[PDB]
Amino acid sequence: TPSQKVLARQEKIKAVALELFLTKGYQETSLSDIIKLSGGSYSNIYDGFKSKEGLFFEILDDICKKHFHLIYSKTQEIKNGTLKEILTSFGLAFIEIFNQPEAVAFGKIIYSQVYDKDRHLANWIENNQQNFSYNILMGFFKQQNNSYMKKNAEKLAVLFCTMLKEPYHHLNVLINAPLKNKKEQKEHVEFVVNVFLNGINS
Amino acid sequence: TPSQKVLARQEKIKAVALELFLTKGYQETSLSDIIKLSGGSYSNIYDGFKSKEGLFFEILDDICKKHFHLIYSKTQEIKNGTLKEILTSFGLAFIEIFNQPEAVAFGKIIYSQVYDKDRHLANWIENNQQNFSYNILMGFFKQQNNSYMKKNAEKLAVLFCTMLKEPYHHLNVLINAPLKNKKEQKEHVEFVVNVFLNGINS
Repeated sequence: TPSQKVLARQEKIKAVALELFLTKGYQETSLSDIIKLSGGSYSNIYDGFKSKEGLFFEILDDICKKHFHLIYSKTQEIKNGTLKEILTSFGLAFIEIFNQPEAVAFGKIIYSQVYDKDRHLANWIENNQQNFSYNILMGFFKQQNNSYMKKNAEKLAVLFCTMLKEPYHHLNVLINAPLKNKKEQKEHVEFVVNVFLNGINS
Repeated sequence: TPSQKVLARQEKIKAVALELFLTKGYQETSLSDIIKLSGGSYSNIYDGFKSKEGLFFEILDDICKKHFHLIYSKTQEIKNGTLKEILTSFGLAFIEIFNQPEAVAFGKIIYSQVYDKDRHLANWIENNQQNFSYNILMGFFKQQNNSYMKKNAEKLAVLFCTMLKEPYHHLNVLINAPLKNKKEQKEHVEFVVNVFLNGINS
C-alpha cells in the first residue's frame, strides 16, 4: 500500500526531528540536519515538513491528539456522576500531562519562538482551537442545566485549566522548577476543584 | 553630590538599553550597542550592567517596584472593607498593568531567555520573590480570621493572580493576542472574584 508507505515515511522524519530536538537542541538543529539523518526518506515532502518549525508542530499535533483522547477516555467513563467528580477526573489527567519532563521540553520550544516572523505559532493555535483539551470541559458545562454554566462554558473551561496548569508550568519552562509528584498533583486538583465549585468563603 | 551623579549616570545606561530593546529589538541589541550610545557614561560599571541580560533585569526591578507600590496604594486606602472589595481593588490594578503594550514587550524578552545558560532569569525570580505583587494579597489573607486563609495564604494569593493574568498574558506574548479594554478588564475581575469567593455552584 502506497498510502501506508507515505505515512510510515512521514513518521520517520518526525522521529528524526524529535530525536534531534532532544539530543542536539531545537535552536541548534536546522532543516538540513533533519534531511540528512532521514536519509532517502525525506524527498522535499509537501506539508509543514518544509521547515524545522512546521516539523515541530506536526509532532505537536500528534501529542495534542493523544492528550485529547486520553483525558476524554478518563472523563467519558464517568458520564453519570457529579460536576465535582468529572472535574477531578479531568483535573488528574490534565495535571499528570504537564508534570512530565516532555511537556517542559516542548514548552521551551514554544517559548523560544516568541520572536518568529513567519508566525508558525500563531497559525497553529488559531487553526487547532477545537483540538485543545479545554473543549472537553466546555461540553460538560453546556450539558448542565445551569444558565450561567451554559453561556460561560468556554470561559469557565479555560479558567479551570489555567488554575491547574499555571503558573507552575510557566515556572517549569522558564527557570526549571521541580515537577509535582502524583501526591502533590492530587493535592492541587482537590484544592482547585474546591475553590472553583464552592469558593473561598467557607 | 557624587552619589547623585552615580544614580543619574546609572539611569542613563538603563534608558539607553530600554530604548534599544524597543527600537532595535532585544535579541538584535548587544552590550557594545549599549556602551557606545551611552557615550562616556558607562565606565564598565559594576552591577548587573556587565551584560545585556542583567541590564534588562535592572530595568525590570524598577518596573516591579513601581507596580508593587501602585497596587499597594490602591488597596491600602480600603483597609476596612470586605474581602470582596480588596480583591476587586487589587484585581483592577493587577489587570490594568498586564493589559498595556509594555507588559507584552517585556514578556517577549523573558520568554526568549528560555535557553539561557547563565541563568539570569532563574537568579532574578529566586532572589526577588518578596518584591512580587502577590505578596500584597498574602498579607490580607493572613490578617483574616479564617484558618484556611491563613495557612494557604501564599497559594491563594498566587491562585487569584493567575486567574486574572493567565492565559491571556500568555497569549498576548506568544501570538500577539489583543489586549483587554478597561470595560473588558472590569468584566473579567468581577468574573474571577465571584468564582474565587462564592464558587461556581450558584
